[PDB]
Amino acid sequence: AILTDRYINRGTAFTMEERQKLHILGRLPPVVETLEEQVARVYGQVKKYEKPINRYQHLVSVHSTNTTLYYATILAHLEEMLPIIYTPTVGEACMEYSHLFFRERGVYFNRLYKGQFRNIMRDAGYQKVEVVVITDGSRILGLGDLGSNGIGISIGKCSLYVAGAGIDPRLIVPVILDVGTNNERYLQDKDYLGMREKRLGDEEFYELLDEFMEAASAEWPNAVIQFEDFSNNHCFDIMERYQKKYRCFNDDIQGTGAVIAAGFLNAIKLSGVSPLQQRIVVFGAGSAAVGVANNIAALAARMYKFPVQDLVKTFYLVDTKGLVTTTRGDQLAAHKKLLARTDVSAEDSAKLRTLEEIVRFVKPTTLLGLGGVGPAFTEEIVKMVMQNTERPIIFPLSNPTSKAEVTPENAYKWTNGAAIVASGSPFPPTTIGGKTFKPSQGNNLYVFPGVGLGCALAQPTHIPEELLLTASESLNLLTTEGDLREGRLYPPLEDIHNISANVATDVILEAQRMKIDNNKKLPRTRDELLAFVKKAMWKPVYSG
Amino acid sequence: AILTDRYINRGTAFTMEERQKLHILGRLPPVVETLEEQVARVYGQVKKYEKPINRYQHLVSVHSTNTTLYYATILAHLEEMLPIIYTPTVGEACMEYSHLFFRERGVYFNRLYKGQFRNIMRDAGYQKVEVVVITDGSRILGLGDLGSNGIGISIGKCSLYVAGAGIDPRLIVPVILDVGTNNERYLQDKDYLGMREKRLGDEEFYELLDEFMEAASAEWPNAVIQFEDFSNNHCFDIMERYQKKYRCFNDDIQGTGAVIAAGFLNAIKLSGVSPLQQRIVVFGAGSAAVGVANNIAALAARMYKFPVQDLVKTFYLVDTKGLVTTTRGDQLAAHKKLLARTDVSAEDSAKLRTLEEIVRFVKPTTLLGLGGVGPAFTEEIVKMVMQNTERPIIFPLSNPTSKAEVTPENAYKWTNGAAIVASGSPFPPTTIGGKTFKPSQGNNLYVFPGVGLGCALAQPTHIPEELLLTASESLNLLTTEGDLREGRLYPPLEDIHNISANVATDVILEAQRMKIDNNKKLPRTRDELLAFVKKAMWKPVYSG
Ligand SMILES: COc1ccc(NS(=O)(=O)c2cccc(NC(=O)c3cc(F)cc(F)c3)c2)c(F)c1
Ligand SMILES: COc1ccc(NS(=O)(=O)c2cccc(NC(=O)c3cc(F)cc(F)c3)c2)c(F)c1
Repeated sequence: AILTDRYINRGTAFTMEERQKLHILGRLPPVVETLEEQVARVYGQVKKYEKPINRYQHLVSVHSTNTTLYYATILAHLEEMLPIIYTPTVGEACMEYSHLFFRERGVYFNRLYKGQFRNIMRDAGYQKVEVVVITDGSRILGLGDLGSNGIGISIGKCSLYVAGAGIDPRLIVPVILDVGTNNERYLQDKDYLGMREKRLGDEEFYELLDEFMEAASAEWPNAVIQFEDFSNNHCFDIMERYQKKYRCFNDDIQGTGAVIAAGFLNAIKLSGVSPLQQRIVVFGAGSAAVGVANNIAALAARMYKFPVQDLVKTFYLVDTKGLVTTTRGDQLAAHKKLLARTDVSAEDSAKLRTLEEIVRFVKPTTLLGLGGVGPAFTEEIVKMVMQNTERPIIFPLSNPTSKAEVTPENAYKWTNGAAIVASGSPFPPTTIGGKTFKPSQGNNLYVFPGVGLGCALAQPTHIPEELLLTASESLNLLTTEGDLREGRLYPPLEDIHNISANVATDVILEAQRMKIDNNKKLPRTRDELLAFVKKAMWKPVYSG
Repeated sequence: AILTDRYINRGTAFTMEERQKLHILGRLPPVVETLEEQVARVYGQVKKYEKPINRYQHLVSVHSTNTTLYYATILAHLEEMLPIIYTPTVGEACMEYSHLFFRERGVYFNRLYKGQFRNIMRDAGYQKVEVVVITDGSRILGLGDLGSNGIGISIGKCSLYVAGAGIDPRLIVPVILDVGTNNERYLQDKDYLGMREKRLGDEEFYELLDEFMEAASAEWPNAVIQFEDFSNNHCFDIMERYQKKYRCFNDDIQGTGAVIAAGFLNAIKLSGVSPLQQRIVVFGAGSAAVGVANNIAALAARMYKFPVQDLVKTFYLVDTKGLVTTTRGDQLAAHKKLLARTDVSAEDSAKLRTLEEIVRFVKPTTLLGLGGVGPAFTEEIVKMVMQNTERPIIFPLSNPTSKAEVTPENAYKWTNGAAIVASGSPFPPTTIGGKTFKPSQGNNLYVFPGVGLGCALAQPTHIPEELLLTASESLNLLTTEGDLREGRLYPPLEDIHNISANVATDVILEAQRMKIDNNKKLPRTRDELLAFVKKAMWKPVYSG
């Protein structure tokens, strides 16, 4: 019976004497293993499988039998497991293997349960819930509507809070708000188990998501609510609607920008071109891309007290028409007006349409790739940036690797190793003339876990932009002299527990300064708080 | 919590009103399905996977979440699921994916636990256990020693008692007696969890298996003990040691022969060549092959009261030297002397070495393939049998299909549809000149489940050869006039519950006649007993 409880089961780690005492002698094969030995064994069982999706299926089975062993395996092989346990494998599992999520602790909402949301939460019988991940399966990148099968996205994200910040796996809740699906295959699929209708309109959407926030705030009062993988028609509006009234954030919007800003300011430090001397092409002019630019400006203003207006003038925003300027004779979308050039004539605007001529005119020191239109950063463009700086900063952030603006390999080759590169995705190192270069991956894992752990300990009334900026700065400052010497823009991913504890500490101190913190038991000075935060984290080791 | 109990979990079959009452509204996606709908959905999830081993892995996951749904899926698609849930996929799962068995209810014995066997059984906390499958992983066919990974063979076989005869899945126990392994890969594999030593010698082997039988007889007194997949050096000796003192049998030896005999007597009925007019080449002279011949003789003697001596003279036994005769000038192994020809000269014996000349001399009406040396039944041999009978009986029983003596397709083609064929393995039908022929598969599933259900109800003191013969005859008699008209040698496999109930009834009546039955509550007349046996079977339907 202890064997059948995944939270306390140790499998072959139960000693002979423990097996005799627990009456489980003969329920296990005779070999006794340490946790490290069980991890090496699982890692081999995983690499037996060739397909990401079968590796995932194997790890799901470990998770349902031995939760400690699962999280211990992830933490020993984090960089390699991350693309299997979340993006992009988790989406493929949701889309075509949703049965992998059936036995997990999801909470399912829909219009049929209108007015019962709070009873459904009370009935789940969870104690002091710390983190709730919710999706409607609409997808941030707008591809492959998963409807009800979105529950797997919430399950995978909840697992990254546990692995990344030692949120107790008993105190995380994955939610699907099923407001229907526009997935035509699913609408006609006899085996789709969700609401078989097109996505509700906005008024009914917000009636249900309002009830969910109010029910969660009453029944899970200690929880952080994190919006995952909501489509662009809703994700920005959801934060505007809830950010002040509930303890909530959106990792896709706020996490991404905090991690990219941290990495970019370290690229500036390495580049020899100080923040006010940077000329930054922002290739892509969506709301997300502009939010990342603004996050960069906000962090450089916090860390260096340059006037934010002067930081904004380092940005050269490029949409599908070309360089965004006040003189090019169109009515600009609201988000584009802030970053619009005021220093460019109508006549020059007309000659600044293709990325190549924009780069030749602007003479940038940085290329930020947020475009999602393939390999726009060509050899010619990259060799033009080498004319403006000894250390071109090149960030191909468009997902997946096929949408990327340039490969890190070409960035390094074309610059003879001078390029400073951050990627959305992991890449193998590149060796040029005996010298090795590897891009810095700005993974969202750097920030959301520590925001979750900080907000779980501090119990703030809400999560204002100040806490995200603090988490951005905290992450920047964790890149050591030694990391920076080796060209790293972030502390190492494998150190995620120490990263999360430090992000959490800084978030807590910021909540304490703003007096929005509801937990008065916490220390109020950084050294003592950091020790207290570390002690509070759940660890994937056998404890009893 | 009801959802997390695989025995009572109904998943999406819980109605809306049931979900509200059980407080699980919002723990499931909103679609409500019947069991039949859940089965169709699972069957599609299974056929999504291309590889037998991934289909198995999928079915294992269903089994660990919803036991009723698992057994309902097997019974709806039995013929197609059988090669996935047992031979040959179960062996490949044991050999390379033993982690699939970790979460199942195995009991593990080894020399380290000597003298504790009964405490290990008492600690398992099972109530009125009916069926125990035990293996040591040595393998009947002597290939791929699995050691401790043999537990998966016991697990799969236990599952066939539940599916086949409605043994309650709570009342079956899979056992591995780990007496070491001769698998060199495993002896050197850091991840082998069993006893890391060569197989114990016979004296220590029997010390441990003795303690197991005595402990099982005391702690699981109502159980049938069935030996599965033991190597030829032990399997015959084990039955000789235990058959009278304990309630036990070996499916590989006794099950096989009872099913082959049933099918062969139906082939005789269809062939127009009555039992005393049959001339049977037994291609293969191992103990198993001779036991099958003797099972045939024993059944024809029971059903027809021909003198058994006259039935024995229909057999022409062929070993690696050639036709087994009293005059060929070697000292015959004991098992070969009974079937030795007394009517063949030393001079003819010398000219009867190759199967071709043996067939030309003997002029057989039947070829029994138990040889395990590939496709020995050639076009020439098959067309020679067409000279001796209008309906050649051709049974290629050697496993797997590559060791088989002939394909059913060639048997039918070469005889223009006249051949009466039984196979070890399923084959697709063959169409010749617009007429369709399909071989009869003599699956062991026809007999062991009903022997298990009969011995579970009757609680006989032991399982004498009389009960196996009765089960053989019972199975023969279940092939209806209609089945026989269509060329079927066995009732249909999909009817396995009715088959098992009828086999069980006949086994019980035989135990009652021999006064070895310990359960006095049972009816003693066939019609009333059969109704009572049917009522007692566990059914894979939702009941509460
Ligand atoms: C893919 O799933 C995996 C699960 C566990 C492990 N490793 S392990 O070391 O946890 C282990 C090793 C071998 C056997 C057990 N057995 C059990 O945990 C067990 C549980 C039960 F609920 C009832 C039971 F009888 C026995 C565990 C694994 F590598 C894969
Ligand atoms: C491969 O495994 C399968 C398992 C179940 C089904 N079908 S089903 O109809 O049983 C079903 C359908 C959808 C969801 C649930 N959920 C649960 O059974 C469940 C259990 C728990 F222990 C806790 C929990 F919160 C929920 C079940 C399946 F096709 C595959």
